[PDB]
Amino acid sequence: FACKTANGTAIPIGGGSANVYVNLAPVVNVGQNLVVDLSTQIFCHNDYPETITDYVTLQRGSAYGGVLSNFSGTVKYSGSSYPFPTTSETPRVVYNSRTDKPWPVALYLTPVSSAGGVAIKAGSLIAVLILRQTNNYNSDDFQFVWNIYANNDVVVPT
Ligand SMILES: CCCCO[C@H]1O[C@H](CO)[C@@H](O)[C@H](O)[C@@H]1O
Repeated sequence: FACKTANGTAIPIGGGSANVYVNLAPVVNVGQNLVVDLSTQIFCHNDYPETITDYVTLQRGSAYGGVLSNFSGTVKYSGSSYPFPTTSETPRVVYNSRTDKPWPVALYLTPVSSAGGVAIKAGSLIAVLILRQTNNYNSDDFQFVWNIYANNDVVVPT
């Protein structure tokens, strides 16, 4: 079991940590959602799917910078929505193919009020999302840590 991002960065068998830089809506009014769709950025596969089933969870989803201070909302994982920042481990998704498949995680965030200008700075840490992978085979329990950075400024206007 291993992962990679849309920019080609791999996290190998056994886990590790990678930086993901996300493009964001440049202007988000009060009353609008900012969506951070990591399902278009992070992909994984099962290396031996004929004999092993891999189980994958969002173990923890943490908010930083302007996302922690200027926004509020939820995380959708697979077919269900949860508080973000997270207060629990999600249920398991099955990976059962060697073709990379999306990690089905998206943040749906809304402005808590206008910041007066820049609500998320370009290059700032906005989230840390921990993917936990186990299986039905041995006692592997690996963490793939995704540090999410804003690629551009997000303004919540007055
Ligand atoms: C004998 C299995 C060696 C490869 O083990 C790896 O591949 C399998 C299948 O993806 C995973 O379940 C496991 O955690 C490792 O990432």
